Amino acid sequence: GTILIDLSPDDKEFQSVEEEMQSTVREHRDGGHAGGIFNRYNILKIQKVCNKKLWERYTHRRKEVSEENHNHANERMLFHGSPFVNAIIHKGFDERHAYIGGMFGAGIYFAENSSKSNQYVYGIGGGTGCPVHKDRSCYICHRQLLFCRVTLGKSFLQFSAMMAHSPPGHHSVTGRPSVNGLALAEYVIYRGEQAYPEYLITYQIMRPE
Ligand SMILES: CC(C)(C)c1ccc(-c2nc3ccccc3c(=O)[nH]2)cc1
Ligand SMILES: [Zn+2]
Repeated sequence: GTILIDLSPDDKEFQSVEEEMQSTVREHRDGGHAGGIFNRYNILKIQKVCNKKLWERYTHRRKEVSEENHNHANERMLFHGSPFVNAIIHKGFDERHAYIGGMFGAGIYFAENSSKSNQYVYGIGGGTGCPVHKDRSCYICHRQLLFCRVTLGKSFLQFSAMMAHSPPGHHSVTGRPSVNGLALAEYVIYRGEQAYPEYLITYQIMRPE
């Protein structure tokens, strides 16, 4: 049921998504081990992901959450990187896309920092890097990320020193780095229907000059 619609680079929509990508790159405490060494991306393509069934699944859950949270969906646009990006855009998020060993519990994780999600494109810890070169810092191979609509509802705030159920009375967890003041938040949901993979971004990381 999914169709992908290319956005033109001359479109404000493309430009806004690229700006959110580029402006949320940060340095990581692993010195680039997982995601590579880079300060910016080369954006190759941005596609809108259209699936009526997955969209209706998402809005039905958003409505349930919104009503449970006194008419506040607390909806965000957040990044998600995963080796299962192809499966997600076709079948939606589900328990197979959860990070069982994540710090904030076994759920599906999303990032405000695009570079945080970039660390998971090739798997946990960057896996073995790109298929072709086995390089986690590969500047040649094409990567893909999702920029997703995520319903947080009542979110449990967990400060961090950097499929399960939600904390009782909560629909998500907000993981907020308390040591690195330039690190943005990470968010966890425990139901696949609380996210919709709205944009598919194809890119390369760029070698710093
Ligand atoms: C275990 C699998 C391979 C299914 C998996 C594990 C973790 C992520 C994942 N971690 C994240 C952790 C924090 C913030 C964003 C992300 C993110 O963007 N992605 C994706 C897939
Ligand atoms: Zn490569």
